This record gives sequence, structure tokens and C-alpha cells, in this order.
Amino acid sequence: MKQIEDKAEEILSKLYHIENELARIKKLLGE
Amino acid sequence: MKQIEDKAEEILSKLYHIENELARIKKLLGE
Amino acid sequence: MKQIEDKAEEILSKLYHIENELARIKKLLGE
Amino acid sequence: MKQIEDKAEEILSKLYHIENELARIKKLLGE
Ligand SMILES: [Cl-]
Ligand SMILES: [Cl-]
Repeated sequence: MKQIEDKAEEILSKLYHIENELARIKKLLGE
Repeated sequence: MKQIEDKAEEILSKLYHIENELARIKKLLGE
Repeated sequence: MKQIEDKAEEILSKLYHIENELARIKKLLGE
Repeated sequence: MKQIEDKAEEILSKLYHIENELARIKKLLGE
């Protein structure tokens, strides 16, 4: 459970990374 | 635990957003 | 909990979708 | 529950794979 929250956090932190990599690809293609 | 269900919701919702990003990308590539 | 498993399943099913959309973009760019 | 922790692991691992896809993409775009 405290380990669950650690894994939740890693999961969110990967999910913002991915959002953000994707946002930068969309920006580039749209240039 | 509904804290854990809460987190799963928050997860999916991020994944929905990610899928919208990729729908924009795919259009910009004419898919 | 049975609802947790439902949300897990949706989460996996979005994650394979995303993997797969991404695999098809990589294929296209690499052509 | 370690079934739930198990699932979270399986989640992250998919997200790692997704990040590898996007590293290939980004290179193909010369980022
Ligand atoms: Cl939901
Ligand atoms: Cl892990």
C-alpha cells in the first residue's frame, strides 16, 4: 500500500512525461 | 479501497487525454 | 474491487491501443 | 492487496514500453 502509492506516483509521472512528449511532437508536426 | 479506485480513475483519465493527443497527431500526419 | 478490476481492464485496454497507435506512427515515419 | 500491486507493476511496464516507442519516434523525427 505505501508501495502501491509509490507505484501510482511512478505511473503518473510516466503519464505526464508521455503527455508532454506527445504535446511536443504535435507542436513540431504542426510547424 | 476507494483511494485506490480513485487513483485508477485518475489514471484512465490521463490515458484518455493521451488518446486525444494521438488523434491530433494522426490527423496532422493525414491518417 | 470488482470495480477496480473493471478499471484495470479499461486501463490495459487503453495502454494496448496507445502502444499500437504509436507502433503505426513509427512504421509510417520509417517509410 | 498484492493482486493490485501486481497490476500496477504491469501498468508501469506498459508505460515503459510506450516510452521506448516514443524514443524511436522522436529520433525518426530527428529530436
Ligand atoms: Cl472511470
Ligand atoms: Cl515496478
